[PDB]
Amino acid sequence: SELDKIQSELLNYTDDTLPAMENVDAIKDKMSYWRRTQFAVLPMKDEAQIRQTIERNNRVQAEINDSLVAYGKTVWPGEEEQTFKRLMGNWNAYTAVTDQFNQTLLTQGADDAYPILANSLSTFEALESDFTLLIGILHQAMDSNKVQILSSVKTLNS
Ligand SMILES: NC(=[NH2+])NCCC[C@@H](N)C(=O)O
Repeated sequence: SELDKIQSELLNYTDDTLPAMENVDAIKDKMSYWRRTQFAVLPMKDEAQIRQTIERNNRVQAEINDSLVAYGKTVWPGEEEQTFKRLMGNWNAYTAVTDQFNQTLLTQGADDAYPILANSLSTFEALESDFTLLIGILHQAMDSNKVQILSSVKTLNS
């Protein structure tokens, strides 16, 4: 039925597309904040406050990771899954860098830790661009959903 088409298009939008977009957006926001806290721990002088912040940053990393893993269970085939797979590769790359940064910040200090982040921009930028492309895919899905919904309501003008 034309009316069930409206309901299903709406349900896909409200219960699949929007939660995807909200989730990826929130993960990107958290990742971006987490990234700045990695630089934020470098001017720090007290080694116990450095330790603390790295622990908190690692907690956020795992949250990001858990959210990514959960989000990857919802991805649709095609460009999104492909993009998400790439993102997970760059995420693992970046968390490998991050674990090296943390190990180096905890051991040698910010002077020797800062280059890990500074020289690994291509690793982080690739991660960022995967989020951007993923957000682009979901933005496209949202607008395509809205077009579908608006289209399916044409039956009510009959
Ligand atoms: N759920 C998810 N992670 N991806 C699919 C989101 C867009 C899909 N509902 C659509 O194209 O309508």
